[PDB]
Amino acid sequence: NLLSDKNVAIIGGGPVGLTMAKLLQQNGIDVSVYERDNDREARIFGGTLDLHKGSGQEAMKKAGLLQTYYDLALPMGVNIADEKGNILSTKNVKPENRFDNPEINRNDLRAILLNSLENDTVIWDRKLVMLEPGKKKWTLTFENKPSETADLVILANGGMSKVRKFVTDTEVEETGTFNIQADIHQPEINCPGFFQLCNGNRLMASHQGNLLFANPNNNGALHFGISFKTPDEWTQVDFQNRNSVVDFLLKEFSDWDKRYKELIHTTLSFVGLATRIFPLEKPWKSKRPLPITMIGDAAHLMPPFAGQGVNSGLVDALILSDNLADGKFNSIEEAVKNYEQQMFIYGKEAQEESTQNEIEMFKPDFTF
Ligand SMILES: Cc1cc2nc3c(=O)[nH]c(=O)nc-3n(C[C@H](O)[C@H](O)[C@H](O)COP(=O)(O)OP(=O)(O)OC[C@H]3O[C@@H](n4cnc5c(N)ncnc54)[C@H](O)[C@@H]3O)c2cc1C
Ligand SMILES: C[NH+](C)c1cc(NC(=O)CNC(C)(C)C)c(O)c2c1C[C@H]1C[C@H]3[C@H]([NH+](C)C)C(O)=C(C(N)=O)C(=O)[C@@]3(O)C(O)=C1C2=O
Repeated sequence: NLLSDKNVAIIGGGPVGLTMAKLLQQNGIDVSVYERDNDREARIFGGTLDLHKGSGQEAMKKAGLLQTYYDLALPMGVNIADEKGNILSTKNVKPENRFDNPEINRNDLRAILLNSLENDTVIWDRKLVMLEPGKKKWTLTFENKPSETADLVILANGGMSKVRKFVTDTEVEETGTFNIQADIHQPEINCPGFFQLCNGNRLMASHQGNLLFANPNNNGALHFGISFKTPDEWTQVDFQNRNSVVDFLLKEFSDWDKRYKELIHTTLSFVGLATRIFPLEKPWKSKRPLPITMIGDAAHLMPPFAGQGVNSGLVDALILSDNLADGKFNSIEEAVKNYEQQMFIYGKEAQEESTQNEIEMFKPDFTF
C-alpha cells in the first residue's frame, strides 16, 4: 500500500467525503474526516439525492451499503404539469425500475455513511481555514481548534471551497440562472391543493422562463425549487425577509394557478442561491508541494439540472480509492494524477450536459 506509514485528511463530511473515508478505511488506510458541522445531528437543508446504477450505486456497492441505501430510499413517480395545474404526463415507478434511482434524504444518507465508519473517524466542529505545506506533511489550520497534520489532503468541502489554491487557481463562476428553495411541513395541511397535484410523485412545471420542481415527500416535508434566469437588475430581493421573496415570486407567478401561489404564500423561509460551476476548463497544477487533490463538488461543481451532481462525485471516490489502494503506482502523486485524468473526462462530459440542459430549459419556449 502507497499510504502504509501515512495518514489522509479528508476536508468535509458530505456524501462524497464520507464515501471517500469509507472506501479508504476498508483498505486499512488511516483517514480522518474534518467536518465544519457542529455534530452529527445538524440538519442538512436541501432536496433528496438519487444514486444511479453504474456510478453512485457502484460506490455504495463497493462500500457494502447498497442494500442499506435501498432500505431507506423511496422510489418516486414524476408528474409534469402546466401553470394551470393540468397534469400533462404521469410516469409511475414500475416494479422492475424500482432500484434505478430511489430518492434518499440527505441526513438519511449521511447516517448510513457515518455508521459504516470506525468510531472517531469524523471530527466535528472542524472548519478548515488554512492549509500549509511542510517538509513531509501538510499543516491544517482549524478555526479555534487544534491544528493537525496529514500526508495527503483530499478536499471534499463542496463547491465554494476556499482552500483550493495549491491544486488550481480556477474560480467558481455564476452561470446566469438562480434557484430559490424551501421546505413546507405538513404539506397535506399547509399546501393541500399542491400536495394533491403531486399525488405522491415528484412534480415539474415550466412557464415563461420560470421552472418549478417539487418532491412532496422528503421524510414528510415537501421540498420545492423555483429556478429562473437571473434578472438583470441583480440581490434586489432580500432572502432574510420572507415578505420581499414572497412579493417577487407572486409577481413572477401571477399567471400560475392558485395552488402554486398557495405554495409560495405558506412557506416560512426561502433560500436563494445563484447557480454556479467550477469549470474543468484547464489542467490543474502539475507543480505541487505535497500530495493534495479534490473530489465531489470541490472538483467539478455544476448546475443541478440533469441530475449530474453527487454521482460523479461518488465515482471520484471510487476511482481515487482504488488508485490509492494498490502498489499499482510508484507514488501517491501518480495515483492522484491518474484519478485526475479520468475525472476530467467524465467530469467535463457531465458539465457539458448540465450546461447544455441549463441553456435548453431556460429557452423562453421550453416544454418538458
Ligand atoms: C438546489 C440543488 C439541487 C440539487 N439537486 C441534486 C439532485 O437532485 N441530485 C444530485 O445528484 N445532486 C444534486 N445537487 C448537487 C448535490 O447536492 C451535490 O453534488 C452534492 O451534495 C455534492 O456532494 P459533496 O460531498 O461534494 O459536497 P457537499 O454536499 O457540499 O458537502 C461538503 C461538506 O463539507 C463541509 N464543509 C464545507 N466547508 C468546510 C470546511 N472549511 N471545513 C470542513 N468542512 C467543510 C460542509 O459542511 C459539507 O458538509 C443539487 C444541488 C443544489 C445546489
Ligand atoms: C432536464 N431536467 C428536467 C432534468 C433532467 C434529469 N435527467 C437527466 O438529465 C438524465 N440524462 C439522460 C436523459 C439519461 C441522458 C434529471 O435527473 C433532473 C432534471 C430536473 C432537476 C431539477 C432539480 C432542482 N434543483 C435545480 C434545485 C429541484 O429544485 C428539485 C426538487 N425536487 O425540488 C429536483 O428534483 C432537481 O434536484 C432534480 O433532481 C432534477 C433532476 O433530477
